[PDB]
Amino acid sequence: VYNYQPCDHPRQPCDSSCPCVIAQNFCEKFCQCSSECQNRFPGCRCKAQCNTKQCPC
Amino acid sequence: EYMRLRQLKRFRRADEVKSMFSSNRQKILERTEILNQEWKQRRIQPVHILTSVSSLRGTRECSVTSDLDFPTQVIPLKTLNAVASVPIMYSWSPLQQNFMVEDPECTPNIDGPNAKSVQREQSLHSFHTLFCRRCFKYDCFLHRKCNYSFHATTETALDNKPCGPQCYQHLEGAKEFAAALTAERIKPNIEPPENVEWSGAEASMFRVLIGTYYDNFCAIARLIGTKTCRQVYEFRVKESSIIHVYNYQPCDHPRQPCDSSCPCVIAQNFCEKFCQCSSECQNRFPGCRCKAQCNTKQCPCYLAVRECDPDLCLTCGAADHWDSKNVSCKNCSIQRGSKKHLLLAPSDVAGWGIFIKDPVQKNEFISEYCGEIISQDEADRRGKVYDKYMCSFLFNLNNDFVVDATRKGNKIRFANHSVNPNCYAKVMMVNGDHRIGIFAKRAIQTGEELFFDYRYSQAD
Ligand SMILES: [Zn+2]
Ligand SMILES: [Zn+2]
Ligand SMILES: [Zn+2]
Ligand SMILES: [Zn+2]
Ligand SMILES: [Zn+2]
Ligand SMILES: [Zn+2]
Ligand SMILES: [Zn+2]
Ligand SMILES: [Zn+2]
Ligand SMILES: [Zn+2]
Ligand SMILES: [Zn+2]
Ligand SMILES: [Zn+2]
Ligand SMILES: [Zn+2]
Ligand SMILES: [Zn+2]
Repeated sequence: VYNYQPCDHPRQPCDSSCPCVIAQNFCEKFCQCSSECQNRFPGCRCKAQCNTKQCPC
Repeated sequence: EYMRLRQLKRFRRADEVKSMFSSNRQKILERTEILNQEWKQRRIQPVHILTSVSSLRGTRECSVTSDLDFPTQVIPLKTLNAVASVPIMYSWSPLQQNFMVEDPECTPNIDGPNAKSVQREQSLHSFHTLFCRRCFKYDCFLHRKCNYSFHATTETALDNKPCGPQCYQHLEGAKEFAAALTAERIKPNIEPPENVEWSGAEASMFRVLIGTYYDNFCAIARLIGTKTCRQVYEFRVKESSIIHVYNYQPCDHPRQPCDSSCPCVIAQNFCEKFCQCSSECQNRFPGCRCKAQCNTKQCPCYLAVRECDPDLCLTCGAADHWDSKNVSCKNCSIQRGSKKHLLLAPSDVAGWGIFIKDPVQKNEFISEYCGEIISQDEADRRGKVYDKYMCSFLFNLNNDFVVDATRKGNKIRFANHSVNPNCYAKVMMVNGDHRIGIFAKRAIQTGEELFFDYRYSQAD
Protein backbone atom coordinates (compact mmCIF):
# COMPACT_ATOMS: atom_id res chain seq x y z
CA VAL A 1 0.00 0.00 0.00
CA TYR A 2 1.49 3.32 -1.12
CA ASN A 3 0.76 6.85 0.03
CA TYR A 4 -1.78 8.76 -2.05
CA GLN A 5 0.27 10.79 -4.53
CA PRO A 6 -1.90 13.67 -5.81
CA CYS A 7 -2.59 14.00 -9.53
CA ASP A 8 -3.41 17.26 -11.32
CA HIS A 9 -5.22 16.94 -14.66
CA PRO A 10 -8.49 18.85 -15.11
CA ARG A 11 -11.10 17.44 -17.50
CA GLN A 12 -9.30 14.09 -17.59
CA PRO A 13 -10.61 10.81 -16.11
CA CYS A 14 -8.22 8.75 -13.99
CA ASP A 15 -8.40 5.34 -15.67
CA SER A 16 -5.35 3.33 -16.83
CA SER A 17 -3.50 6.63 -17.40
CA CYS A 18 -3.16 7.98 -13.84
CA PRO A 19 -0.50 7.28 -11.19
CA CYS A 20 -3.22 6.79 -8.57
CA VAL A 21 -4.75 4.00 -10.67
CA ILE A 22 -1.33 2.43 -11.29
CA ALA A 23 -0.79 2.36 -7.51
CA GLN A 24 -4.27 0.92 -6.76
CA ASN A 25 -4.94 4.02 -4.66
CA PHE A 26 -7.88 6.40 -4.48
CA CYS A 27 -7.68 10.02 -5.53
CA GLU A 28 -7.81 12.27 -2.47
CA LYS A 29 -8.75 15.92 -1.92
CA PHE A 30 -5.24 16.97 -2.96
CA CYS A 31 -5.85 15.43 -6.39
CA GLN A 32 -6.85 18.13 -8.88
CA CYS A 33 -8.74 15.84 -11.26
CA SER A 34 -12.44 16.15 -12.03
CA SER A 35 -14.73 16.12 -9.00
CA GLU A 36 -16.51 13.09 -10.56
CA CYS A 37 -13.30 11.06 -10.92
CA GLN A 38 -13.60 7.28 -11.11
CA ASN A 39 -10.93 6.56 -8.48
CA ARG A 40 -12.20 9.18 -6.00
CA PHE A 41 -12.83 7.58 -2.63
CA PRO A 42 -16.39 8.26 -1.39
CA GLY A 43 -16.42 9.58 2.15
CA CYS A 44 -17.84 6.84 4.35
CA ARG A 45 -21.06 7.91 6.13
CA CYS A 46 -20.59 6.04 9.43
CA LYS A 47 -22.95 6.93 12.28
CA ALA A 48 -19.96 6.81 14.67
CA GLN A 49 -16.66 5.26 15.74
CA CYS A 50 -15.65 3.90 12.30
CA ASN A 51 -14.30 0.72 13.97
CA THR A 52 -16.49 -1.94 12.29
CA LYS A 53 -15.21 -3.67 9.12
CA GLN A 54 -18.45 -2.18 7.66
CA CYS A 55 -16.72 1.16 6.80
CA PRO A 56 -14.80 0.90 3.38
CA CYS A 57 -11.96 2.84 5.02
CA GLU B 1 -65.18 -65.99 -26.09
CA TYR B 2 -63.78 -62.45 -26.24
CA MET B 3 -66.20 -61.53 -29.03
CA ARG B 4 -69.20 -62.66 -26.98
CA LEU B 5 -68.06 -60.63 -23.96
CA ARG B 6 -67.48 -57.58 -26.16
CA GLN B 7 -70.95 -57.95 -27.68
CA LEU B 8 -72.52 -58.27 -24.23
CA LYS B 9 -70.68 -55.16 -23.03
CA ARG B 10 -71.79 -53.26 -26.14
CA PHE B 11 -75.41 -54.31 -25.57
CA ARG B 12 -75.22 -53.24 -21.93
CA ARG B 13 -73.77 -49.86 -22.93
CA ALA B 14 -76.48 -49.43 -25.57
CA ASP B 15 -79.23 -50.19 -23.04
CA GLU B 16 -77.66 -47.79 -20.54
CA VAL B 17 -77.39 -44.94 -23.04
CA LYS B 18 -80.93 -45.57 -24.28
CA SER B 19 -82.27 -45.39 -20.72
CA MET B 20 -80.21 -42.26 -20.03
CA PHE B 21 -81.54 -40.57 -23.17
CA SER B 22 -85.11 -41.52 -22.27
CA SER B 23 -84.72 -40.11 -18.75
CA ASN B 24 -83.10 -36.92 -20.04
CA ARG B 25 -85.89 -36.58 -22.61
CA GLN B 26 -88.54 -36.93 -19.90
CA LYS B 27 -86.81 -34.28 -17.79
CA ILE B 28 -86.45 -32.00 -20.83
CA LEU B 29 -90.14 -32.45 -21.66
CA GLU B 30 -91.13 -31.48 -18.12
CA ARG B 31 -88.84 -28.44 -18.18
CA THR B 32 -90.09 -27.37 -21.61
CA GLU B 33 -93.67 -27.80 -20.40
CA ILE B 34 -93.11 -25.43 -17.48
CA LEU B 35 -91.10 -23.12 -19.78
CA ASN B 36 -93.91 -22.97 -22.36
CA GLN B 37 -96.38 -22.37 -19.54
CA GLU B 38 -94.23 -19.41 -18.50
CA TRP B 39 -93.96 -18.24 -22.13
CA LYS B 40 -97.73 -18.33 -22.64
CA GLN B 41 -98.37 -16.41 -19.39
CA ARG B 42 -98.01 -13.07 -21.20
CA ARG B 43 -98.30 -12.09 -24.86
CA ILE B 44 -96.17 -9.59 -26.80
CA GLN B 45 -96.93 -6.13 -28.14
CA PRO B 46 -98.05 -6.10 -31.80
CA VAL B 47 -94.92 -5.57 -33.89
CA HIS B 48 -96.39 -4.57 -37.25
CA ILE B 49 -92.85 -4.10 -38.65
CA LEU B 50 -93.78 -0.98 -40.60
CA THR B 51 -91.50 -0.01 -43.48
CA SER B 52 -90.24 3.14 -41.70
CA VAL B 53 -90.96 6.13 -43.96
CA SER B 54 -90.52 7.10 -47.62
CA SER B 55 -87.20 9.00 -47.77
CA LEU B 56 -87.73 11.12 -44.67
CA ARG B 57 -84.19 12.54 -44.82
CA GLY B 58 -83.90 12.42 -48.62
CA THR B 59 -80.95 10.03 -48.45
CA ARG B 60 -80.07 6.91 -50.44
CA GLU B 61 -82.63 4.11 -50.56
CA CYS B 62 -82.15 0.36 -50.23
CA SER B 63 -82.67 -1.64 -53.42
CA VAL B 64 -83.81 -4.96 -51.96
CA THR B 65 -84.06 -7.03 -55.13
CA SER B 66 -86.23 -10.15 -54.86
CA ASP B 67 -84.79 -12.84 -57.14
CA LEU B 68 -88.30 -14.28 -57.51
CA ASP B 69 -91.15 -12.64 -59.49
CA PHE B 70 -91.61 -9.68 -57.16
CA PRO B 71 -90.91 -5.95 -57.48
CA THR B 72 -87.85 -4.31 -55.95
CA GLN B 73 -88.88 -2.61 -52.72
CA VAL B 74 -87.24 0.73 -51.88
CA ILE B 75 -86.43 1.82 -48.32
CA PRO B 76 -84.26 4.76 -47.19
CA LEU B 77 -81.14 3.82 -45.23
CA LYS B 78 -81.34 4.78 -41.54
CA THR B 79 -77.65 5.15 -40.74
CA LEU B 80 -76.32 4.30 -37.29
CA ASN B 81 -74.30 6.85 -35.32
CA ALA B 82 -70.60 6.15 -34.86
CA VAL B 83 -69.02 4.97 -31.61
CA ALA B 84 -65.48 5.64 -30.41
CA SER B 85 -63.21 2.59 -30.55
CA VAL B 86 -60.52 1.39 -28.13
CA PRO B 87 -56.98 0.13 -28.85
CA ILE B 88 -56.64 -3.64 -28.89
CA MET B 89 -55.17 -5.52 -25.92
CA TYR B 90 -55.44 -8.90 -24.21
CA SER B 91 -56.49 -9.83 -20.69
CA TRP B 92 -53.90 -10.47 -17.99
CA SER B 93 -53.76 -11.51 -14.35
CA PRO B 94 -52.81 -8.78 -11.83
CA LEU B 95 -49.68 -9.54 -9.83
CA GLN B 96 -47.37 -7.80 -7.36
CA GLN B 97 -44.41 -10.10 -6.63
CA ASN B 98 -42.72 -12.59 -8.95
CA PHE B 99 -44.11 -15.99 -9.93
CA MET B 100 -41.81 -18.68 -11.31
CA VAL B 101 -43.27 -21.27 -13.68
CA GLU B 102 -42.16 -24.90 -13.63
CA ASP B 103 -40.44 -26.12 -16.79
CA PRO B 104 -46.81 -47.62 4.31
CA GLU B 105 -47.11 -44.65 1.95
CA CYS B 106 -46.96 -42.18 4.84
CA THR B 107 -47.23 -42.04 8.61
CA PRO B 108 -50.73 -41.75 10.12
CA ASN B 109 -52.17 -38.55 11.59
CA ILE B 110 -51.85 -37.73 15.28
CA ASP B 111 -55.00 -35.68 14.74
CA GLY B 112 -58.11 -37.78 15.28
CA PRO B 113 -58.79 -40.80 17.48
CA ASN B 114 -56.41 -43.00 15.48
CA ALA B 115 -52.80 -42.74 16.67
CA LYS B 116 -49.63 -44.81 17.04
CA SER B 117 -45.88 -44.48 17.66
CA VAL B 118 -43.63 -43.11 14.91
CA GLN B 119 -39.87 -43.59 15.36
CA ARG B 120 -38.55 -44.89 12.02
CA GLU B 121 -37.81 -41.34 10.77
CA GLN B 122 -38.33 -39.48 14.07
CA SER B 123 -41.77 -37.85 14.41
CA LEU B 124 -41.28 -34.67 12.33
CA HIS B 125 -41.28 -35.32 8.58
CA SER B 126 -44.47 -33.69 7.25
CA PHE B 127 -43.38 -30.15 8.17
CA HIS B 128 -39.71 -30.66 7.21
CA THR B 129 -39.81 -31.89 3.60
CA LEU B 130 -41.74 -28.81 2.44
CA PHE B 131 -39.85 -25.69 3.50
CA CYS B 132 -38.97 -22.26 2.08
CA ARG B 133 -36.76 -20.67 4.73
CA ARG B 134 -36.18 -17.52 2.67
CA CYS B 135 -39.73 -16.22 3.24
CA PHE B 136 -41.20 -18.89 5.57
CA LYS B 137 -43.75 -20.55 3.31
CA TYR B 138 -44.90 -24.11 2.67
CA ASP B 139 -44.26 -25.21 -0.93
CA CYS B 140 -43.49 -21.68 -2.05
CA PHE B 141 -43.96 -20.62 -5.66
CA LEU B 142 -41.06 -18.14 -5.52
CA HIS B 143 -38.39 -20.75 -4.71
CA ARG B 144 -39.08 -24.01 -6.55
CA LYS B 145 -35.54 -25.31 -6.14
CA CYS B 146 -34.29 -28.88 -6.59
CA ASN B 147 -35.89 -29.75 -3.22
CA TYR B 148 -33.83 -32.81 -2.34
CA SER B 149 -36.31 -33.51 0.46
CA PHE B 150 -39.26 -35.38 -1.03
CA HIS B 151 -42.07 -37.84 -0.27
CA ALA B 152 -42.70 -36.16 3.11
CA THR B 153 -39.37 -37.44 4.44
CA THR B 154 -28.68 -25.36 25.93
CA GLU B 155 -27.41 -25.29 29.51
CA THR B 156 -30.10 -24.92 32.17
CA ALA B 157 -30.41 -25.24 35.93
CA LEU B 158 -31.71 -28.43 37.51
CA ASP B 159 -35.43 -28.54 38.34
CA ASN B 160 -35.00 -28.59 42.11
CA LYS B 161 -38.03 -29.40 44.30
CA PRO B 162 -41.26 -31.02 42.99
CA CYS B 163 -42.61 -28.14 40.91
CA GLY B 164 -46.36 -28.63 41.07
CA PRO B 165 -46.73 -32.41 41.11
CA GLN B 166 -43.93 -34.84 41.97
CA CYS B 167 -40.78 -34.26 39.92
CA TYR B 168 -38.19 -36.70 38.61
CA GLN B 169 -35.48 -34.76 40.45
CA HIS B 170 -37.40 -35.22 43.72
CA LEU B 171 -37.15 -38.99 43.23
CA GLU B 172 -34.65 -40.69 45.55
CA GLY B 173 -31.54 -41.28 43.46
CA ALA B 174 -32.44 -40.68 39.81
CA LYS B 175 -30.34 -37.67 38.82
CA GLU B 176 -27.08 -39.63 39.03
CA PHE B 177 -28.59 -42.32 36.79
CA ALA B 178 -29.64 -39.59 34.35
CA ALA B 179 -26.10 -38.19 34.34
CA ALA B 180 -24.80 -41.72 33.77
CA LEU B 181 -27.03 -42.48 30.80
CA THR B 182 -26.29 -39.16 29.11
CA ALA B 183 -22.59 -39.83 29.74
CA GLU B 184 -22.92 -43.24 28.07
CA ARG B 185 -24.86 -41.60 25.21
CA ILE B 186 -21.80 -39.58 24.14
CA LYS B 187 -29.25 -46.31 44.93
CA PRO B 188 -29.72 -45.09 41.30
CA ASN B 189 -33.39 -45.64 40.40
CA ILE B 190 -33.63 -48.75 42.57
CA GLU B 191 -37.28 -48.07 43.45
CA PRO B 192 -39.71 -49.93 41.16
CA PRO B 193 -41.43 -47.72 38.57
CA GLU B 194 -45.15 -47.33 37.99
CA ASN B 195 -47.13 -49.02 35.21
CA VAL B 196 -49.38 -46.54 33.37
CA GLU B 197 -50.61 -47.06 29.82
CA TRP B 198 -49.43 -44.42 27.34
CA SER B 199 -51.12 -43.65 24.03
CA GLY B 200 -49.16 -43.75 20.80
CA ALA B 201 -49.69 -40.05 20.11
CA GLU B 202 -48.61 -39.16 23.65
CA ALA B 203 -45.48 -41.32 23.33
CA SER B 204 -44.56 -39.80 19.96
CA MET B 205 -45.08 -36.25 21.24
CA PHE B 206 -43.01 -37.02 24.34
CA ARG B 207 -40.18 -38.44 22.22
CA VAL B 208 -40.24 -35.44 19.87
CA LEU B 209 -40.20 -32.95 22.74
CA ILE B 210 -37.48 -34.86 24.62
CA GLY B 211 -35.38 -34.74 21.46
CA THR B 212 -35.03 -30.98 22.09
CA TYR B 213 -35.74 -30.18 25.76
CA TYR B 214 -33.54 -33.08 26.98
CA ASP B 215 -33.08 -32.87 30.78
CA ASN B 216 -35.99 -30.44 31.17
CA PHE B 217 -38.90 -32.12 32.95
CA CYS B 218 -41.27 -29.52 34.44
CA ALA B 219 -41.84 -27.69 31.15
CA ILE B 220 -42.12 -30.87 29.06
CA ALA B 221 -44.72 -32.12 31.53
CA ARG B 222 -46.52 -28.76 31.44
CA LEU B 223 -46.90 -28.85 27.65
CA ILE B 224 -47.88 -32.54 27.62
CA GLY B 225 -51.11 -34.00 28.98
CA THR B 226 -50.72 -35.55 32.43
CA LYS B 227 -47.19 -36.93 31.90
CA THR B 228 -45.97 -37.16 35.48
CA CYS B 229 -42.31 -36.20 35.83
CA ARG B 230 -41.65 -39.40 37.77
CA GLN B 231 -43.48 -41.27 35.00
CA VAL B 232 -41.49 -39.25 32.45
CA TYR B 233 -38.26 -40.46 34.04
CA GLU B 234 -39.79 -43.95 34.03
CA PHE B 235 -40.28 -43.88 30.25
CA ARG B 236 -36.84 -42.32 29.80
CA VAL B 237 -35.26 -45.20 31.72
CA LYS B 238 -37.40 -47.79 29.91
CA GLU B 239 -36.39 -46.49 26.48
CA SER B 240 -32.68 -46.86 27.29
CA SER B 241 -33.22 -50.43 28.52
CA ILE B 242 -35.36 -51.27 25.48
CA ILE B 243 -32.90 -49.61 23.09
CA HIS B 244 -23.95 -11.31 -14.61
CA VAL B 245 -25.40 -11.38 -11.10
CA TYR B 246 -26.85 -14.75 -10.08
CA ASN B 247 -29.31 -15.74 -7.37
CA TYR B 248 -27.96 -16.07 -3.82
CA GLN B 249 -28.22 -19.83 -3.41
CA PRO B 250 -27.67 -20.76 0.26
CA CYS B 251 -24.58 -22.77 1.20
CA ASP B 252 -24.55 -25.65 3.69
CA HIS B 253 -21.20 -27.34 3.05
CA PRO B 254 -19.60 -28.75 6.24
CA ARG B 255 -16.48 -30.23 4.61
CA GLN B 256 -14.66 -26.88 4.43
CA PRO B 257 -15.43 -23.19 4.99
CA CYS B 258 -16.46 -20.84 2.21
CA ASP B 259 -13.12 -20.47 0.40
CA SER B 260 -12.69 -21.69 -3.21
CA SER B 261 -15.04 -24.60 -2.41
CA CYS B 262 -18.38 -22.79 -1.98
CA PRO B 263 -21.17 -22.03 -4.48
CA CYS B 264 -21.32 -18.49 -3.09
CA VAL B 265 -17.59 -18.05 -3.73
CA ILE B 266 -18.10 -19.60 -7.17
CA ALA B 267 -21.04 -17.22 -7.74
CA GLN B 268 -19.03 -14.30 -6.24
CA ASN B 269 -21.91 -13.50 -3.89
CA PHE B 270 -21.99 -12.51 -0.24
CA CYS B 271 -23.07 -15.22 2.19
CA GLU B 272 -26.42 -13.91 3.41
CA LYS B 273 -28.33 -14.99 6.51
CA PHE B 274 -29.79 -18.10 4.85
CA CYS B 275 -26.29 -19.48 4.28
CA GLN B 276 -25.35 -22.26 6.71
CA CYS B 277 -21.68 -21.28 7.05
CA SER B 278 -19.86 -19.99 10.12
CA SER B 279 -20.85 -16.61 11.52
CA GLU B 280 -17.28 -15.40 10.80
CA CYS B 281 -17.36 -16.38 7.12
CA GLN B 282 -15.07 -14.50 4.74
CA ASN B 283 -17.87 -13.92 2.22
CA ARG B 284 -20.22 -12.55 4.90
CA PHE B 285 -21.43 -9.09 3.94
CA PRO B 286 -20.70 -6.33 6.48
CA GLY B 287 -23.71 -4.11 7.00
CA CYS B 288 -24.07 -0.37 6.62
CA ARG B 289 -23.38 1.93 9.59
CA CYS B 290 -24.77 4.64 7.28
CA LYS B 291 -26.30 7.74 8.89
CA ALA B 292 -29.30 7.90 6.52
CA GLN B 293 -30.70 7.40 3.01
CA CYS B 294 -27.96 4.93 1.97
CA ASN B 295 -27.68 6.68 -1.42
CA THR B 296 -23.96 7.62 -1.30
CA LYS B 297 -22.59 5.85 -4.40
CA GLN B 298 -19.77 4.78 -2.02
CA CYS B 299 -21.93 2.71 0.34
CA PRO B 300 -20.50 -0.81 -0.22
CA CYS B 301 -24.13 -1.75 -0.90
CA TYR B 302 -24.32 0.90 -3.62
CA LEU B 303 -20.83 0.00 -4.87
CA ALA B 304 -21.91 -3.66 -5.10
CA VAL B 305 -25.31 -2.64 -6.54
CA ARG B 306 -27.15 -4.35 -3.69
CA GLU B 307 -30.06 -3.84 -1.33
CA CYS B 308 -29.78 -3.68 2.48
CA ASP B 309 -30.18 -7.03 4.21
CA PRO B 310 -32.48 -6.54 7.23
CA ASP B 311 -30.46 -8.91 9.44
CA LEU B 312 -27.09 -7.31 8.53
CA CYS B 313 -27.70 -3.60 7.84
CA LEU B 314 -29.32 -2.79 11.18
CA THR B 315 -28.89 0.91 12.00
CA CYS B 316 -29.13 1.83 8.30
CA GLY B 317 -32.92 1.51 8.39
CA ALA B 318 -33.48 -1.85 6.68
CA ALA B 319 -34.93 -3.42 9.84
CA ASP B 320 -36.50 -0.72 12.02
CA HIS B 321 -40.16 0.24 11.47
CA TRP B 322 -41.16 -2.65 9.21
CA ASP B 323 -44.88 -1.79 9.25
CA SER B 324 -44.67 1.87 8.25
CA LYS B 325 -44.02 4.14 5.27
CA ASN B 326 -40.77 4.38 3.31
CA VAL B 327 -37.80 3.91 5.64
CA SER B 328 -34.92 6.38 5.96
CA CYS B 329 -32.65 4.22 3.80
CA LYS B 330 -33.51 4.83 0.14
CA ASN B 331 -32.04 1.43 -0.84
CA CYS B 332 -35.02 -0.49 0.58
CA SER B 333 -38.04 0.69 -1.47
CA ILE B 334 -38.20 -2.38 -3.73
CA GLN B 335 -37.81 -4.75 -0.76
CA ARG B 336 -40.83 -3.15 0.94
CA GLY B 337 -42.77 -3.32 -2.33
CA SER B 338 -43.78 0.35 -2.24
CA LYS B 339 -43.92 2.00 -5.67
CA LYS B 340 -45.64 4.87 -7.48
CA HIS B 341 -49.18 4.76 -8.86
CA LEU B 342 -49.49 4.27 -12.62
CA LEU B 343 -52.39 4.66 -15.04
CA LEU B 344 -53.45 3.23 -18.40
CA ALA B 345 -54.58 5.20 -21.45
CA PRO B 346 -54.24 5.16 -25.25
CA SER B 347 -50.66 6.15 -25.99
CA ASP B 348 -49.96 9.25 -28.06
CA VAL B 349 -47.42 7.17 -30.02
CA ALA B 350 -49.09 3.78 -30.48
CA GLY B 351 -51.38 1.49 -28.52
CA TRP B 352 -51.62 1.86 -24.75
CA GLY B 353 -49.23 3.76 -22.52
CA ILE B 354 -48.57 4.17 -18.81
CA PHE B 355 -48.94 7.72 -17.48
CA ILE B 356 -47.66 8.35 -13.96
CA LYS B 357 -50.00 10.21 -11.63
CA ASP B 358 -47.29 12.07 -9.69
CA PRO B 359 -43.95 13.64 -10.68
CA VAL B 360 -40.77 11.66 -10.02
CA GLN B 361 -37.43 13.34 -9.35
CA LYS B 362 -34.10 12.20 -10.76
CA ASN B 363 -33.23 8.62 -9.73
CA GLU B 364 -36.43 7.96 -7.79
CA PHE B 365 -38.27 4.65 -7.53
CA ILE B 366 -41.42 4.48 -9.66
CA SER B 367 -42.42 0.84 -10.12
CA GLU B 368 -41.16 -2.74 -10.24
CA TYR B 369 -41.26 -4.70 -13.51
CA CYS B 370 -42.61 -7.90 -12.00
CA GLY B 371 -44.39 -10.72 -13.80
CA GLU B 372 -43.73 -14.42 -14.38
CA ILE B 373 -40.21 -15.80 -14.01
CA ILE B 374 -39.30 -18.21 -16.81
CA SER B 375 -36.15 -19.97 -17.99
CA GLN B 376 -34.16 -18.86 -21.03
CA ASP B 377 -35.73 -21.47 -23.31
CA GLU B 378 -39.11 -20.73 -21.72
CA ALA B 379 -38.36 -17.04 -22.25
CA ASP B 380 -37.71 -17.71 -25.94
CA ARG B 381 -40.95 -19.68 -26.27
CA ARG B 382 -43.03 -17.06 -24.45
CA GLY B 383 -41.46 -14.25 -26.47
CA LYS B 384 -42.25 -16.03 -29.73
CA VAL B 385 -45.84 -16.55 -28.57
CA TYR B 386 -46.17 -12.87 -27.64
CA ASP B 387 -44.52 -11.65 -30.86
CA LYS B 388 -46.88 -13.81 -32.93
CA TYR B 389 -49.18 -10.79 -32.56
CA MET B 390 -46.24 -8.32 -32.62
CA CYS B 391 -46.12 -7.30 -28.95
CA SER B 392 -43.38 -8.47 -26.57
CA PHE B 393 -42.85 -7.73 -22.87
CA LEU B 394 -39.78 -9.87 -22.15
CA PHE B 395 -37.15 -8.29 -19.90
CA ASN B 396 -33.76 -9.37 -18.56
CA LEU B 397 -33.31 -9.74 -14.79
CA ASN B 398 -30.36 -12.09 -14.21
CA ASN B 399 -28.03 -14.21 -16.35
CA ASP B 400 -30.49 -17.13 -16.44
CA PHE B 401 -33.66 -15.33 -15.29
CA VAL B 402 -36.17 -13.45 -17.47
CA VAL B 403 -39.27 -11.55 -16.32
CA ASP B 404 -42.33 -11.69 -18.59
CA ALA B 405 -45.50 -9.74 -17.80
CA THR B 406 -47.82 -10.56 -20.70
CA ARG B 407 -50.39 -12.85 -19.06
CA LYS B 408 -49.48 -11.75 -15.51
CA GLY B 409 -47.95 -8.42 -14.54
CA ASN B 410 -48.60 -4.86 -13.39
CA LYS B 411 -49.46 -1.49 -14.90
CA ILE B 412 -45.76 -0.81 -15.62
CA ARG B 413 -45.84 -3.35 -18.45
CA PHE B 414 -46.92 -0.71 -21.01
CA ALA B 415 -43.73 1.34 -21.21
CA ASN B 416 -43.22 3.60 -24.21
CA HIS B 417 -39.96 3.80 -26.19
CA SER B 418 -38.24 7.05 -27.13
CA VAL B 419 -34.81 8.31 -28.17
CA ASN B 420 -34.90 10.65 -25.14
CA PRO B 421 -36.23 8.44 -22.33
CA ASN B 422 -37.81 9.88 -19.22
CA CYS B 423 -37.09 6.74 -17.16
CA TYR B 424 -34.49 4.02 -16.70
CA ALA B 425 -34.31 0.63 -14.99
CA LYS B 426 -31.56 -0.96 -12.90
CA VAL B 427 -31.34 -4.41 -11.30
CA MET B 428 -30.73 -4.66 -7.55
CA MET B 429 -30.28 -7.81 -5.47
CA VAL B 430 -32.94 -7.64 -2.74
CA ASN B 431 -32.72 -10.12 0.17
CA GLY B 432 -30.89 -12.74 -1.88
CA ASP B 433 -33.20 -12.39 -4.90
CA HIS B 434 -32.93 -10.20 -7.99
CA ARG B 435 -35.59 -7.61 -8.81
CA ILE B 436 -36.05 -4.95 -11.49
CA GLY B 437 -36.81 -1.40 -10.38
CA ILE B 438 -38.05 1.59 -12.37
CA PHE B 439 -36.30 4.95 -11.93
CA ALA B 440 -36.75 8.35 -13.56
CA LYS B 441 -33.85 9.63 -15.65
CA ARG B 442 -34.94 13.26 -15.17
CA ALA B 443 -37.51 15.29 -13.23
CA ILE B 444 -40.44 14.01 -15.25
CA GLN B 445 -43.53 16.20 -15.43
CA THR B 446 -46.94 15.22 -14.10
CA GLY B 447 -49.02 13.06 -16.41
CA GLU B 448 -46.43 12.57 -19.16
CA GLU B 449 -46.08 9.09 -20.59
CA LEU B 450 -43.07 7.20 -19.29
CA PHE B 451 -40.33 6.48 -21.82
CA PHE B 452 -38.10 3.40 -21.67
CA ASP B 453 -35.15 2.60 -23.92
CA TYR B 454 -35.34 -1.00 -25.14
CA ARG B 455 -31.64 -1.25 -26.03
CA TYR B 456 -30.81 -2.34 -22.47
CA SER B 457 -33.09 -5.38 -22.76
CA GLN B 458 -32.31 -8.39 -24.93
CA ALA B 459 -35.01 -7.36 -27.42
CA ASP B 460 -34.76 -3.77 -28.68
ZN1 LIG C 1 -5.39 11.06 -11.79
ZN1 LIG D 1 -8.71 11.16 -10.11
ZN1 LIG E 1 -5.38 11.18 -8.11
ZN1 LIG F 1 -14.17 7.15 6.19
ZN1 LIG G 1 -14.10 7.09 10.10
ZN1 LIG H 1 -15.95 4.47 8.22
ZN1 LIG I 1 -40.59 -18.59 -0.80
ZN1 LIG J 1 -20.55 -21.47 1.91
ZN1 LIG K 1 -23.06 -18.83 1.47
ZN1 LIG L 1 -20.08 -18.36 3.94
ZN1 LIG M 1 -25.32 1.76 3.19
ZN1 LIG N 1 -29.09 1.19 3.36
ZN1 LIG O 1 -26.70 -2.06 3.36
